[PDB]
Order: sequence, then C-alpha cells, then structure tokens
Amino acid sequence: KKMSIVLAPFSGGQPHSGVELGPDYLLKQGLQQDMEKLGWDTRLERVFDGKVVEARKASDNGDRIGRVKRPRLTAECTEKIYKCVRRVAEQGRFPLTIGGDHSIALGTVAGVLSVHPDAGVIWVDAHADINTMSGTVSGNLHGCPLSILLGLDRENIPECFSWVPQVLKPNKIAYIGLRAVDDEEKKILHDLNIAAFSMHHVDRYGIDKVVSMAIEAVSPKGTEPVMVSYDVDTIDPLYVPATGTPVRGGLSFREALFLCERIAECGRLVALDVVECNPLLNDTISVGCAIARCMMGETLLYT
Amino acid sequence: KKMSIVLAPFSGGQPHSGVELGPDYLLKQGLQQDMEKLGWDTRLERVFDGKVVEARKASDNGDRIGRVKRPRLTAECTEKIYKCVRRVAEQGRFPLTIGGDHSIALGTVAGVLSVHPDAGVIWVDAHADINTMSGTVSGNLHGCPLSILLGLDRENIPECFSWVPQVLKPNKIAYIGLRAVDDEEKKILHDLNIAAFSMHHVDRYGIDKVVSMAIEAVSPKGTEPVMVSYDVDTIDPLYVPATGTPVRGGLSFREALFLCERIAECGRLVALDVVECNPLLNDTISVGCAIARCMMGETLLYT
Amino acid sequence: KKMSIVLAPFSGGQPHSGVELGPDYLLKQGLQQDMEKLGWDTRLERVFDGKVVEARKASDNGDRIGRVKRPRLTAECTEKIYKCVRRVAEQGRFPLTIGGDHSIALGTVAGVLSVHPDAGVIWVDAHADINTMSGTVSGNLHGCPLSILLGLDRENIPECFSWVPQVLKPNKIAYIGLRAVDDEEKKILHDLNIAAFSMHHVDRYGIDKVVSMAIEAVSPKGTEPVMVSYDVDTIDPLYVPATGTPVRGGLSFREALFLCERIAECGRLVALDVVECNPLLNDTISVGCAIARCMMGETLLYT
Ligand SMILES: N[C@@](CCCC[B-](O)(O)O)(C(=O)O)C1CCN(Cc2ccc(Cl)c(Cl)c2)CC1
Ligand SMILES: N[C@@](CCCC[B-](O)(O)O)(C(=O)O)C1CCN(Cc2ccc(Cl)c(Cl)c2)CC1
Ligand SMILES: N[C@@](CCCC[B-](O)(O)O)(C(=O)O)C1CCN(Cc2ccc(Cl)c(Cl)c2)CC1
Ligand SMILES: [Mn+2]
Ligand SMILES: [Mn+2]
Ligand SMILES: [Mn+2]
Ligand SMILES: [Mn+2]
Ligand SMILES: [Mn+2]
Ligand SMILES: [Mn+2]
Repeated sequence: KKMSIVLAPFSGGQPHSGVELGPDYLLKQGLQQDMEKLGWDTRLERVFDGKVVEARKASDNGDRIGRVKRPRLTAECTEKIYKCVRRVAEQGRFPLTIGGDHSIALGTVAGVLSVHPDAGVIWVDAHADINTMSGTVSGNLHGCPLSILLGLDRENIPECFSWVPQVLKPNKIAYIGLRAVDDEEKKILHDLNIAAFSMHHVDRYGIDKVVSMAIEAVSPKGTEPVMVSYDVDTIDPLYVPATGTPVRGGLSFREALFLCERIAECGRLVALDVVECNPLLNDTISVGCAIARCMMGETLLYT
Repeated sequence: KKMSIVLAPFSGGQPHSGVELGPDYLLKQGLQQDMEKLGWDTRLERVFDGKVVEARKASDNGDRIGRVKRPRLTAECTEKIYKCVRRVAEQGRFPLTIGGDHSIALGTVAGVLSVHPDAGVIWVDAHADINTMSGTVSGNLHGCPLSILLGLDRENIPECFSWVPQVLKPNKIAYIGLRAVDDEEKKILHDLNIAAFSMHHVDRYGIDKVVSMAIEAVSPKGTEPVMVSYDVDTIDPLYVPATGTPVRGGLSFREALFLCERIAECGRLVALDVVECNPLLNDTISVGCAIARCMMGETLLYT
Repeated sequence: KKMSIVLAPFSGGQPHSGVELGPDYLLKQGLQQDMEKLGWDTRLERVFDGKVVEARKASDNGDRIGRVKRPRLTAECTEKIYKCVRRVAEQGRFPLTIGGDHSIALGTVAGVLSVHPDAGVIWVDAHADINTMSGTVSGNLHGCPLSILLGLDRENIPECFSWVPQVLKPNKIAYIGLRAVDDEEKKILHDLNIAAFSMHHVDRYGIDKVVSMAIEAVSPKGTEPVMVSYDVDTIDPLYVPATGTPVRGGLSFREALFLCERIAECGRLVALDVVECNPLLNDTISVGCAIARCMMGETLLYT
C-alpha cells in the first residue's frame, strides 16, 4: 500500500497562470497527511520547478505551431511527467498526480497504461479535451490531450510529441459530466463510439447509475485496473469557482464526492489525477483534497 | 422547418414593470441567431408596441373589475396575441412566443389549440395560474389565464374576454414544478382531476419520470402534438432571480434544461412560450435563451 | 387532534449562545398560527426561562466533569424537558419541541418513549450525536445525547443524569443525513448495528428510498409510532447558515421538506423536535417553521 504524490505544477496548457500553484496549495492544505491517515505510505515526486517552467511559459510567445500554443514546452514537461508516473507504477506505487492544467494527463495516462495496458480511463470533466491539432480553436493544449493520446489527426501532431506511446484506445475511455463539448469533439466522440456520459445522463439516470455504466464501459472483464483523471471544473462553479474554464450546470459537491466513493468502492483504482485547481480565482483547494481522500478510501461511516 | 418568434412585450398581467422588456432582451442575447443555428428558418412577429402598451398600463388604474386588474387591456392584448399565434400555426410555422408575463398564454394556448385541437399543454410553473375571476386575491391576471382558458367561473368572466375560444379541456393540461398553489387552486386541480406534478413529485420520482408522466397525461394516443408554456419562476431563484414571483425551492438549472431536452426528444413539440423574464431584477435572460435552444433541439453530444 | 408546543430555550449543550433564542424566533415567525391553520388545537408549554438559564450557562465555567461541559446544568434542564414532554404525551397531546441545541433531545426522546415504549426514533442530523462521556473531544453535550439515552459508557455517566429512563434501544433509532461522524461514533454505529443513512445513501438511492428505509428500520410491525428529532444542520449551510455546526454537503431545501412530507404521509408521527436554530448567525427560522408545517400535514396540492 504505497503512494507517490506526483507534483505537476504546469500551466502551459492554457492561458491563465495560477494553476501551477495547484500542487503546493493542495499539499499545504494537508494532502500528504490526509493520505497517510488513510493508511498510505506516501512520498512526494517533484517532476520540475513550477516557477522556472512558468517563467518560460510567460516569456516564450513564439512557442506556437499554427493555432496550437506552447507545443514544445508542453511536450517537454509532459514527457517528464510520463517518465515519472511510469516509473512510479513500475515501482508498484500508486501515482496520485496533482496539477496543473489537464494537459499533464498526456503524461499520466501514458505513464499508467504503459505499465497497465488494459487499464480503463474515466475522464471526469465538463469538457471532452479531445480537440485535434488542426481542429482546436483556442489552441489551448489542455483541451487537446485525448486526441494526442488516441493518435487522432496523426499527420498534424508536432514531432516534439513523438515520445507519446500509443496505448490508449477509444473503447477504454469513459467521460463523466460533459456539458461544454465542441462541435468537432461531438463528431469525434460519435465517430469513435467513445463512452460519454454527459450531464443529461446524470440528470436522467442519477450519478450512481452513470458511475456504474462508466466503470463497466472501460472494464469488460470486470477485472481491469481503473484510472481516473479528475478535472475540478466538472463540479458546478458554485462549489469550484477558482478554475480556468467554469461551466454550468455541473456536478453538485455531493455528486462529485459520491463519484469518488463509488470508485474507491470497486477497489480497482490504480491511478488518479486531480487537475485544474487555480487558487488565484479555500473551496477549490479543499475540494481537491476531498476528492483525493474519498478516492483513496475515506468513508462517511465505519470501514 | 420554419419558425415565427412571436414578441409579446406585455406586463398588464401583474404589478411589476420590466417583464415587457423580456422579448427585446432575449433577442439581444441572440435568440434568433440561436434558432437559425439549430436549423430553423426564423422571422420575428411584433404583436404590439411594448412601450405604448406599458404607457396605458401604468396610467389606467380605472381598468378594474372587482379585484381583477386590467381586464380590458389584458383582453385586448391577448386577443392580438391569439390572432397572431393562430395565423403562425395555420401558416405551418412553429410559434415560439416570448413574454411578457404569463397572461399572454391566454392568447398562445388559444391560438395553438385552434389549429391543433388535440394538442396537449404542459404548464411548467411554480404556480397553477388557475385562479378564477371571483376567486383571485391579488387580482393579477397572470395568475388567472388557465381558468379563462378552461371556462371556469363562467358567469364572472368579463365580456371583453368573449373572444376566447373554448378549446382547452382539463385532461389536456399537465403541470410541472408546482410549489405555491393557492387554496382555491388546490381545490380546482382536485375537482377537475388535472394532472399536477409538484416539486414533491420531482423530489419523489426524479425529473425524468415526471416529464414522462406529464407527456403521457396529455397524449393518450402517444401521437398528439405538445405545447409547452414555460414560466421561468419554476427554476429556483438561485438561477432565476430576476422574476416577479420567485418561489423556493424550485427546479435546478439542470432539471430545467433536462426537461427541455426530454421534450425536444419526443419530437411532438408544436409550440413554446417562454415567459416572466423580468430583466430589471444576465442569468435570467440567458436561462430564457437556453430553454429555447434545448427545447428546439440543442444537445450536449452529437445529434 | 391536540398539540403542545414545548419551548426548550437551552444552549448549555454547546459553546455558542443564541440557539436559546430559537423557540421565541420560531413563534414570532408564526409557528403556533401555522399549526392552528393545519387544524391543531395548540397550547404553549414553557419549561424554563431561557434568559435565567443562559445566565447560569455563561457564568458557571466550573460546571465540568472531565472534558464534558455543563453536565449539571444540562442534566437539570433536560430533566425538566423530560417531565414536560412525558406529561404532554400522557395527556394525549402531540409534543412539538422547539430548541435549543440538540441536548434537549435527552428529555424529549425519554419523555415520548416512556409513554410510547415501541416508538421508533428518526434522527435527522449531519452528526451522530452519540459520543460518550469519556469519548467526546469537544465535551459539548449536544453531540452526546444518544449515548446517554442508549446507556453507553455506563460507568462514566455522571450521577446528575441518573434520572434518564433506559427506554431507547439501538434497533429503534435510524439516522438520516450523516456526513460528519467522529471515528469513535463510526465504531459505535457499526458495533451496535444502528440504522445509519448517510449522505452517501441519499446520493446513491435518493431521498425517497432513504426515508422509506429509515421508517422501516424502526417500525418492524409497520404499526409503531414514530418520533423525529430534526437538527437543522442536516440541511446544507446554503439553506441553513445560522446554525452552530454547519456541515457540507447536506440536504437540499427540497429534500429536507420532502422528508417531512413522507413522514407526515405515513400517519404515525407521534412527536417532533426542531433544534439548533441559532438566529444570531430569516432563512434558518423560516426553514424551522417550514419543517413543522410539512411534518404536521401541509401539502403542495389538495389534501
Ligand atoms: N474546449 C475548449 C476548453 C477546453 C477545456 C480544457 B479542460 O478545463 O482541462 O477540460 C478549448 O479551448 O478547446 C473550449 C472551446 C470552446 N468552447 C465553447 C463552448 C461554450 C459553451 C458550450 Cl455549451 C459549448 Cl458546447 C462550447 C468551450 C470549451
Ligand atoms: N397565485 C398568485 C401568483 C400567480 C403567479 C403567476 B405566474 O408568475 O405567471 O405563475 C396570485 O397573485 O394570484 C399568488 C397568490 C398568493 N400566493 C400566496 C402563497 C404563498 C406561498 C405558498 Cl407556499 C402558497 Cl401555497 C401561496 C402566492 C401566489
Ligand atoms: N461531534 C461534534 C459535533 C456534535 C454536533 C451536535 B449537533 O449540531 O446537535 O448534531 C462534537 O463536538 O462532539 C464534532 C466533533 C468533531 N468533528 C470533527 C469532524 C469534522 C469533519 C468531519 Cl468530515 C468529521 Cl467525520 C469529523 C465534528 C463534529
Ligand atoms: Mn479537462
Ligand atoms: Mn474541463
Ligand atoms: Mn405562470
Ligand atoms: Mn409562476
Ligand atoms: Mn444534532
Ligand atoms: Mn448536527
């Protein structure tokens, strides 16, 4: 029962600074102490210095390819995260990665699935994060990691991302909480038959049924390891106001944590990302910590 | 696939001014552009000038019969709306009427059912809007349109409302979202066996079951056209603060739009009212637009 | 159909003053008038003077046994409440007790079950209120009444509580709404197999199923009288901000009142506490009144 808390203070996936402060804020909130109380032997893993990285992010406007912003810096930092997370998983430790914007998932998902090839990925997000290189409008790479992970628009992915192993398949990723999906993304999810449970489905079936369906969708044998990549903007701005891309109307605070409890309950969680905490906009950070505690086993009654 | 956006800037059904600004605010928010994007060939229909009408509303205190306020002005303006909506439906266009207080529904429901006799009416509201002429306490006619439409308290309805066709029957109207029903209204709903799904039923069965039951209640053959008259005060003041008669605790923003999606889904929507937007109290107007988009086919994933 | 509104202005169960103002605030809000409208012949019962009691509470810091605060004052005041509530029930009247912090339930539960031995108790609360004398950390007795009622940690309950009849058994108490349960309390609920429906269960099954399961848990014959002790902090601080121990994320305003309607519906409610209203922190007091009205029969539609 060992855990590595992977610190990924990266902001180059989106315009706003402050999200790179995520990891330190979560840790100051007592994240590591929380995990130890739940019985986890923890250690911290520093992938890079957030301030040095932020310096290059803020300065280097020339880091563009087409509409895509910072593909070089992002490719470098996410390869670092990949190597770290992969080693953690090979060591037999649980990789709990704290972001940082969601572009870091390019490294975390690649890292985990390289060790666990049949791992399912549950993407908890208001967004699909699957815009292609030529398809993206904002050019913000935190809205693109799944397209790169899936190898979509192959001929337009820059050489600096050549390091990304092709280990994720469309039938191994399930969305929960979608409500701001771009037109291009809509077509992609449809064409690729990706399991997508939007807010419509949560409203229609309830969060318990949705989580069950999401788990089943990425675990046919019912035995597969499961990874969750958790964007805090899935949770309605009423609870998560300090996040870069707030969307209504999202998960309640209750649904957001219940989701974690159902996942913890299934006992097959192998890795977790908690991303897009931007402290410069207590609630957002305490929600991040709460997600961690519930995911890693904290319950309301005796266990 | 043609639509007429019927502008009904009327405020004479209730004391507060500002609700007559509804139509222009929704249009400035981009309502017409939204409908065109969804594939609708649209055009605007101006029934009357809201400023001229508001002038007579604010001045003419003598327009009273008993406790009922502005029965003459209301009867005149709603007859205009009736003739417009009826012609739109006869032209084979979808009447999307923007209010304006809910007294305009006297014209919209009469207009639609005169063309579609077997159309069901789903009344989304915190209130029953079915107080009679002699029964009303406030005397505000936006809380009375269904009594007139149903022909209740026949001997006490003023001659100026003689134009109203008797086309609505009690078994063709279903409420969703009730939580502030007057004692007299309670008795009426009971005595007439009107399908009424209060917040209790939403809490008990969930919004999906409630919407299903409401649709079934007004469509026995499962083939009948369906009209929705949507009062924005059904939605909890937390989401719709700028409305004349706010009531707790109502539909969530999510339930309010999910309702629209289920209706759009059934494919039998023939007309829609969006009423009681009072901008003088972004959320309320954007909610009004959102209701329209979801009702007319906008989905979270690919369609 | 007779009711006694038992006024229990007690604050000695917790540090904060103001909760003793509960009863008067609820009454000024029109609590008694509300009950009369619902058909109840009401009368007020003053157990003690809240100002005189508050005077001794604020002054007497020496009233401690170990970590437990004010065991003497609490034992005295709750014995008074016990004798009052017991007499009310023997008179054949409905005891509706307004607090006051939740330590008053030591008197109300004892009073009711002494007259109705097979009565079930539904404890609506964010907390378990079952910390023992030696187990409590805060030493606040409003978090301890159920341990005393159940006779737990027998050898450490002060002599001043010797008056408490042992009438409550573990299989006759059901929780609804738990989300802040101490580690010691968790073990107790588990060891004693007490029916506990946390926010997890509300999230998982919905409030209707939870209330049904709670009623069944304390009423095997399906005939037993039912008592509800309602802590207003069960309701999310968004609706109940003026309460001493606010916890997220709790019941919605809708769930909180729906709960009351289901209970009223079963027709076996024999007594009700409404506690922990602390006006010095309109919403909180109006919620208290609303709980009362819904519990005692108020419905959204005709009845
Ligand atoms: N996809 C985005 C954001 C990417 C989010 C990255 B994440 O915060 O890590 O999930 C990107 O920058 O690529 C934008 C693109 C433009 N849309 C516009 C929009 C607004 C409202 C609605 Cl309902 C819809 Cl369907 C679309 C918002 C997300
Ligand atoms: N019916 C009303 C409002 C009519 C609303 C028109 B609508 O905004 O278009 O739906 C009218 O003016 O005729 C009043 C009458 C007095 N009641 C008092 C009341 C307050 C709280 C509760 Cl829980 C209940 Cl049951 C009743 C409010 C609505
Ligand atoms: N049990 C309490 C409060 C008793 C409430 C009395 B009531 O307001 O009448 O229900 C007492 O003073 O005895 C405290 C003890 C310390 N816990 C700490 C805590 C905080 C958050 C969580 Cl999630 C958990 Cl599990 C525990 C809070 C309640
Ligand atoms: Mn994301
Ligand atoms: Mn997102
Ligand atoms: Mn209305
Ligand atoms: Mn209304
Ligand atoms: Mn309590
Ligand atoms: Mn409590």
